[PDB]
Amino acid sequence: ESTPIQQLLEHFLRQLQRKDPHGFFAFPVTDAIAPGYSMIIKHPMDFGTMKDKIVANEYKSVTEFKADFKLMCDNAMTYNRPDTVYYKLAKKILHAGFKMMSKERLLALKRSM
Ligand SMILES: CC(=O)c1cc(-c2cc(C(=O)NC3CC3)ccc2C)c2ncccn12
Repeated sequence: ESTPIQQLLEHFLRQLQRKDPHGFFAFPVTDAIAPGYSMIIKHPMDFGTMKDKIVANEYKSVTEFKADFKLMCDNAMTYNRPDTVYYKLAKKILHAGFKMMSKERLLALKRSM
């Protein structure tokens, strides 16, 4: 049993995860691999958490999903230095997400529904 919003959100999530083939954004960051992480990042987010929220139907809208996506990227851009693979990849993901879930993109989608 799934719903149209769940299917749409699963599509966006799958498209974004394709940009992170190594799964750096797939699971929560621990302090053991990222020293100090929990002291600097107060609201952690990752793709796996987002997938669980989709499954539990916790997102009422694409706006709420976008907010978690944005948090995940902002966290990575705040914690990691600009030279790192994690920072760079966060910028890539974020740009892809802005393109995919922009207001004009969502308008065109609404037109077709
Ligand atoms: C998003 C973020 O800030 C982040 C993600 C990771 C991460 C890395 C690996 C890994 O396999 N790394 C080896 C290739 C070098 C696995 C799982 C995670 C969560 C990470 N590690 C250190 C500092 C920041 N991060």
